[PDB]
Amino acid sequence: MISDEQLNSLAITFGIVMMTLIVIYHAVDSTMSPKNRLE
Repeated sequence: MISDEQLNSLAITFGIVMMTLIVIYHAVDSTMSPKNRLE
C-alpha cells in the first residue's frame, strides 16, 4: 500500500538501525562476557 519512496526509506532505515543495534549489542555483550556458543 505504501509508496516506493516510503518502502525504500523504511528498508534502509530498518536495515541500518538494525545493523547498528546488532553491532552494539554484540560488541558490548562480547566485551562484557565471552561467547556461550561459538559461531
